[PDB]
Amino acid sequence: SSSTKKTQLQLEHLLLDLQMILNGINNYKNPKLTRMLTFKFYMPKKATELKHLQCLEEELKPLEEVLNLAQSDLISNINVIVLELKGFMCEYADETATIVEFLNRWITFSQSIISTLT
Ligand SMILES: Cc1ccc(C(=O)O)o1
Ligand SMILES: Cc1ccc(C(=O)O)o1
Repeated sequence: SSSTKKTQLQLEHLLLDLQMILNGINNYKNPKLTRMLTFKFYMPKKATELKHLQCLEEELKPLEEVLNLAQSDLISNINVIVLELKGFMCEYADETATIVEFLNRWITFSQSIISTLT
């Protein structure tokens, strides 16, 4: 179906856009990266369905704000995608995580859903 085809394509863009952010952070010099790792992200208790993307949506502004602060367009792609994919009350885990743990969680989420559509 057209909605299924669009969904798979959007998740693929989401996955790659998240990875591109992570790659960029991984390219920070060590002292800068060390400081970036002090920032905390809330994490989904459960993330197995598109509706769970609400847990990502609520952290997109913090994500983009810290990236901007880190430098003294990918987020815009992600914003549209997450909004449209999610179409519910988000449960968060008790413990927060670093930007690296946060991005890896949502990259893994994206691949998991993609693998149910291939
Ligand atoms: C990365 C990629 C190439 C083609 C597709 C797709 O069929 O969604 O995805
Ligand atoms: C991303 C983000 C928002 C707030 C924080 C923090 O105080 O660690 O980190």
